[PDB]
Amino acid sequence: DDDGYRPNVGIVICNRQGQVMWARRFGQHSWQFPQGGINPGESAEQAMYRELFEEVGLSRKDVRILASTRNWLRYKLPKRLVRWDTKPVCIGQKQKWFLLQLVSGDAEINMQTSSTPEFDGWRWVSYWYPVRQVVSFKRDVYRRVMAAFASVVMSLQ
Ligand SMILES: Nc1nc2c(ncn2[C@@H]2O[C@H](COP(=O)(O)CP(=O)(O)OP(=O)(O)O)[C@@H](O)[C@H]2O)c(=O)[nH]1
Repeated sequence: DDDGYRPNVGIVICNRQGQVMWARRFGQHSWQFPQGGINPGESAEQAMYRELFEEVGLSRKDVRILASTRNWLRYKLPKRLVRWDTKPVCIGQKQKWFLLQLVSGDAEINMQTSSTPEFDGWRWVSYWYPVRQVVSFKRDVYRRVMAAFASVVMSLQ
């Protein structure tokens, strides 16, 4: 359903110590989970693996999919950030999320695989910290994502 919401996939990568991977936006001081659009003809899961390698340098063999979200979670952009006169105009995102366990070493994370790298650093953070730190208009989504994944993450410790 074309609703003004652009289809998107997000990635929560965890370890065995209750932590998730938190990535620093390239040349910036702001942080986020990896995320990116789902292309026409693509499944959310295929899009997830693609952006996992493009943004984090990890492949299918480096992770286990522990959980995912069946349904969209939507946020609307802030009115001022709405890019008017663009095609297609986008009033927010509708997102599926995947919870991945990192089963390779931390050294396999490589954020330089693309020619326009999305991030320039990363660090482990406790799994609920992103909920408090994500830009305001994403917070309801992140609350729902982490509440769905919290039990699984903790069952590894
Ligand atoms: N001041 C801040 N602005 C933010 C933050 N996160 C996102 N944004 C702003 O909102 C815009 C949309 O960010 P989104 O993450 O929803 C999708 P984005 O367009 O950034 O990804 P690309 O496909 O790589 O262009 C983005 O271009 C920034 O201007 C943040 O932590 N702080």
